[PDB]
Amino acid sequence: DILPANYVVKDRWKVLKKIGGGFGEIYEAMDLLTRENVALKVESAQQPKQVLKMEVAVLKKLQGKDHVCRFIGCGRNEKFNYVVMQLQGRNLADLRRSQPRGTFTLSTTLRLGKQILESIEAIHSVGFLHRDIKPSNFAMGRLPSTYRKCYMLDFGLARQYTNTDVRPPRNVAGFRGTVRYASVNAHKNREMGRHDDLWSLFYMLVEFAVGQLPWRKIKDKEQVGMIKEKYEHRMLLKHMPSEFHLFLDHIASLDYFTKPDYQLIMSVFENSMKERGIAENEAFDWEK
Ligand SMILES: CC(C)(O)C#Cc1ccc2[nH]c3c(c2c1)-c1nc(N)ncc1CCC3
Ligand code: NA
Ligand code: NA
Ligand code: NA
Repeated sequence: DILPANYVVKDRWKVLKKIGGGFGEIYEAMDLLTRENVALKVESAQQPKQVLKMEVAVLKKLQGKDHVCRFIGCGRNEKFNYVVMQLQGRNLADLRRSQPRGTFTLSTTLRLGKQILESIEAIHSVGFLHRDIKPSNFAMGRLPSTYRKCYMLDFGLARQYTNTDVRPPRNVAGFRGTVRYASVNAHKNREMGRHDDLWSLFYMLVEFAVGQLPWRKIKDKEQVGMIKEKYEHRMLLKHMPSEFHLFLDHIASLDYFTKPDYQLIMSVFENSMKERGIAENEAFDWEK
């Protein structure tokens, strides 16, 4: 599936360059019909664990939500599976690292948190957990209408948590997401819930504002789990707005079964902005 420059998919999508890879590969391609560039994500037709089909189903389920890429097309063929979707821009991990001290201002952090919370509530509203919420899976828009909006990417680790509602949890479930942002529950092999996506958001926002997490330099997953289990998470909030204590206590109180109080978390962000005079139309840090 290493497609050369000027390769053309279904007589419509002309590959320009590889822009991601691993699971599968991601290409920037030109849509020969609509004449915009698009993101073209491919999965080898021989690779054993085939998840691109569920990624498409979640992406279709989310069409019409904010912070979701447009679905453009998909196809299954003898060599690879693919999905074509709206192309987005810079991801939040790269944007954070390009900041002079590797931190965002509280204005950018809080306003990003509002959008990421909206994204998470959206995928949960269609019956799925993301299970890999992290800053490289959010990308800012690249159009006049979208450049102040971030977009949720990569449903490859998603799991449906409804049956037809809340699905019976497995007694012990394997963890396969990203260690740095994973909740304690994910580390302890508990079946993941909506609250564990919100834990990842909590950790992301602390890292945005403080610039690091205490276990960042430990790559042993089991060690990181024990560190998080023992860590006094209120220490994470020493230089955060005090409303974040509300967010921490809420998600700490949740189990697999209980619907999060997304509105409570949104009000943490909204109240934090009001206390500080932060306005929704402020420049983001990367805007010059
Ligand atoms: C189908 C779905 C929703 O599950 C997915 C996914 C997806 C997984 C991995 C990815 N890596 C990159 C991207 C990406 C997307 C990416 N995607 C888009 N649309 N624009 C720009 C980029 C930036 C280049 C890096
Ligand atoms: Na043109
Ligand atoms: Na861009
Ligand atoms: Na965009």
